[PDB]
Amino acid sequence: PVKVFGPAMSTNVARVTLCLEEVGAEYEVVNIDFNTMEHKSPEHLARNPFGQIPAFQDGDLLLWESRAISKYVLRKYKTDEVDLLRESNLEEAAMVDVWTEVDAHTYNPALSPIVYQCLTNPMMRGLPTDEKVVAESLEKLKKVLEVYEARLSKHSYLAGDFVSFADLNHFPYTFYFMATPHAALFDSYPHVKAWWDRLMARPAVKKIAATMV
Amino acid sequence: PVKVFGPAMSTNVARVTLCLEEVGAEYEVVNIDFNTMEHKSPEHLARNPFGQIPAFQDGDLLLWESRAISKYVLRKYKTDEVDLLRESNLEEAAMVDVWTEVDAHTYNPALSPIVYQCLTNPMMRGLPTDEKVVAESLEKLKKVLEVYEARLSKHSYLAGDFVSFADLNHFPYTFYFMATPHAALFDSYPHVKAWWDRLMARPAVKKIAATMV
Ligand SMILES: N[C@@H](CCC(=O)N[C@@H](CS)C(=O)NCC(=O)O)C(=O)O
Ligand SMILES: N[C@@H](CCC(=O)N[C@@H](CS)C(=O)NCC(=O)O)C(=O)O
Repeated sequence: PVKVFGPAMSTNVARVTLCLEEVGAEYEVVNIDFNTMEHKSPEHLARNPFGQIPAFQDGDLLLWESRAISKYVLRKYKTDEVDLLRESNLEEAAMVDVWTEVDAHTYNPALSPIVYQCLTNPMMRGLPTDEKVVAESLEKLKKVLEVYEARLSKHSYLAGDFVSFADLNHFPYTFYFMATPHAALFDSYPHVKAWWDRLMARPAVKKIAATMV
Repeated sequence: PVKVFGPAMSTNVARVTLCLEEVGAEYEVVNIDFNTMEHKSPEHLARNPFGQIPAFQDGDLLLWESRAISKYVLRKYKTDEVDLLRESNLEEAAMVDVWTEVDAHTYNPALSPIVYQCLTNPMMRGLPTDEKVVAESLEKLKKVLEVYEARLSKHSYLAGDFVSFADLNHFPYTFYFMATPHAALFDSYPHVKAWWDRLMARPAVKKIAATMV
């Protein structure tokens, strides 16, 4: 098998987790304890020089950074009935690259603060939640989902009329947003709600969402 | 040719600019004025729905997000004497993916604040610079370049013993860091200084660094 280092709870781990469950590869999730500073430990720095989760072992190959790990997985285990990067078609490719990078640079940075603040703060590491920061991040996110509604009224998926890495990347952080009080926000954006429910009801996503409780 | 929308001054534009000058493709840089809010204008939203620079036109193909644009360019114009993504070798590939994503998630976020604050603030948009934020970002960056020195003592480039996209990604923001008072920081990190000067003295980089003044 291949080894994935981090808690399953973790969103950046779920990212990699899912990409394996979509490509029906055999894998083990070796946990890492944050309370024990296991991720700063010397065993882990031999995987990730920056001592963050997740990392990845394929025999004598050692990989960090959830999106580089995911590409690598998807390229390696490419069936004809599962090409979620579309490297054959150069233009389909570009439109997975573009919505992969909307998640990392536009969507996640507007959404991730509402989770952390409404959820990681109180549930983990029990500090309070900042009205100032949740309120701002919502407005920021409302005007971002205006573009998603537009795109997801023309296409069934961000990339085109097919599931891609770009769809999957949006799964882990969005899944935790769905447990905040503000999860009814997506109701107001029906074509995005539609695309959500389409993702939620894949077999692979149905599995991994087990591993997030 | 192909059209790249944004000021050449711009770092995310330089990213795309360079990738074309490395692959000897024919291109025009159509400018966009920030003072006139040209990037929020309706012509531009037809390129980038989020009304940020840069965007990209290859005939009837419209692309945003400097790193997705760059992949697309590099894949498209792939000679045998210029494969800066290494998609043939799956493992070389992964090690361009990993250091591409170190720039976006670890390096840039520690370095970009020292530029913006020491340079964009006073030079552009004339507000002051925050000691609190420059001081912190340096410490953050010193412990990041400790990993770069280690990696660049084993290999000549981040990826392996070859120039890659991962090397190029580090160019634009680092080039502006080189004009702050703190540019002598890299002196303390000789193998990184070495790798810098190796990049600085390519023909393509020698051109694009013209287009950043
Ligand atoms: N953005 C990176 C890293 C994600 C990340 O930093 N993970 C967190 C999980 S809570 C972590 O390890 N934080 C602890 C630390 O960075 O010290 C990726 O692509 O995986
Ligand atoms: N990170 C994105 C976008 C970079 C970006 O946001 N560019 C700036 C250049 S100053 C911009 O357009 N800022 C104005 C705005 O976003 O409103 C990429 O991969 O190109």
